[PDB]
Amino acid sequence: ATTLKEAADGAGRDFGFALDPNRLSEAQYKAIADSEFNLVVAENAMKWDATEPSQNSFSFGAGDRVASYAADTGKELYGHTLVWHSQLPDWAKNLNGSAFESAMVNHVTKVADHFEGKVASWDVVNEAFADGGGRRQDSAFQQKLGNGYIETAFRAARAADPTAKLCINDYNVEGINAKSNSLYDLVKDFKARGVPLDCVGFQSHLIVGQVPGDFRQNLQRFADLGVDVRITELDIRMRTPSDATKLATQAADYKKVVQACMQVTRCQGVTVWGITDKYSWVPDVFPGEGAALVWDASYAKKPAYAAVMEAFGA
Ligand SMILES: O[C@@H]1[C@@H](O)[C@H](S[C@@H]2CO[C@@H](S[C@@H]3CO[C@@H](S[C@@H]4CO[C@@H](S[C@@H]5CO[C@@H](O)[C@H](O)[C@H]5O)[C@H](O)[C@H]4O)[C@H](O)[C@H]3O)[C@H](O)[C@H]2O)OC[C@H]1O
Repeated sequence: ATTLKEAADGAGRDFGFALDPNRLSEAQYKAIADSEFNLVVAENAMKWDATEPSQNSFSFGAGDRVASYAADTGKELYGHTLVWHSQLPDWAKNLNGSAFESAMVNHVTKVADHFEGKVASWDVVNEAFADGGGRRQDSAFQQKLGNGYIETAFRAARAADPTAKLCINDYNVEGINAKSNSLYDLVKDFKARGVPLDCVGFQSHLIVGQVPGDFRQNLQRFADLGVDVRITELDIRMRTPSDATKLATQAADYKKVVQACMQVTRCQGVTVWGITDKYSWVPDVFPGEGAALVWDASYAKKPAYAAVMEAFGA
């Protein structure tokens, strides 16, 4: 393998990235996008704010640009995300009861129908659970609709798109803990009752030096419920600026995560949350943290690059 794309291809797995379609006009970004990945997800372009800015009025230009990019370069297209408490427009937050449920169902239906036959898998529901266990405590969906909204979203997604793989996605669920246990209970329940659900995403927003040692075991127990598993938003952030020690640890951490996936037969692959540190979400949310991705801010391969290639068995 001369690229991460080749390494993942050879491993029979996906290696993806989070795309900002506006950055496609930056040729270096596009070069790496084109050559290093076999899967793409919209970083923002297919979220509710980006697709339904007013009630039942849709803005698919940006999402279409992502879908077209995937089709033009022969990459799998992963959909993110139909139902999520964040990046939810004020008009939706202002609705209540059945009016709110209807806006959710309509959102799921229209977006899934629009991308049907293009998007292969959806994050139907994103970040439904709470650190420490149970349901998320600051969600419009949880508050207005209660426990049943997850099942409602999945069934609506399947009604719109009979064949797309329908995933639930979350973070801080990589290890076995109260959060991943709650997620596990739901997945088992849905499979038991025949609720449409095909996959589970593990965001893997990790901190350098802190990869859960039970990650493989956790992925395996989910896979054994009869669903596929995927690492969906991998980045491994550090205190900036980087140095040799931090970059070495980060490389080892990337290797650990990719190996965990390689060790689980139903782990579809790994998607990193961006290409270059230049554009990563991390520094804006975590002051003084960053350098979380595989390429630095000048597009140089970091040691993480070799680690990923090695982990895919290249
Ligand atoms: O106006 C919009 C504008 O909002 C966007 S900016 C956009 C914001 O969304 C991000 S994607 C981002 C990916 O991470 C997930 S999970 C995230 C993780 O961090 C937690 S703290 C957590 C605690 O425990 C630690 O050990 C663990 O490692 C930590 O991660 C945080 O609370 C949680 O939210 C996140 O939810 C999600 O927002 C995009 O990349 C940005 O671009 O741009 C478009 C504009 O129109």
